[PDB]
Amino acid sequence: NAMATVQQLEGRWRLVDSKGFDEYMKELGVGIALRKMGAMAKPDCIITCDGKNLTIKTESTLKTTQFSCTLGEKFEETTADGRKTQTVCNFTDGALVQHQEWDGKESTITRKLKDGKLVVECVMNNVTCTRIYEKVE
Ligand SMILES: CCCCC/C=C\C/C=C\CCCCCCCC(=O)O
Repeated sequence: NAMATVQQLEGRWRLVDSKGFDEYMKELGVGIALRKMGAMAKPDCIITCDGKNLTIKTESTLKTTQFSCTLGEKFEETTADGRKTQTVCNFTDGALVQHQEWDGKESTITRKLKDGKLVVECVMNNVTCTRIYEKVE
């Protein structure tokens, strides 16, 4: 994915498209009552990366979560759905890669810039979710 800077990902983004998010949440083990609220939301995403210090805010009018970390160093993340995972974030090959592990399970969220839009790609097992954000200018 070329030689992009992580700075190109920085800033405030807004969801404009989502496909397969409900299927992905299912694979995580999220309850219907929760999946309904999750898929219904039009969240913002605020990404800030100072050198290797990464912070991602996931914000909706009802619920807001965030994580902060150092690229390359594992940390305990509390996800929005309530999972406690061992997560490492890396900016590899021009893409922000968030790898999660918990209870013997695995999931990877990959964020890249493409055609000016933030392309978020969530993967667990055979399930792939693709969510598109655009810059809030
Ligand atoms: C009342 C609203 C409550 C909504 C929150 C509840 C459920 C959240 C659902 C599961 C979170 C899955 C984490 C993956 C997020 C990546 C999506 C993205 O980065 O684009």
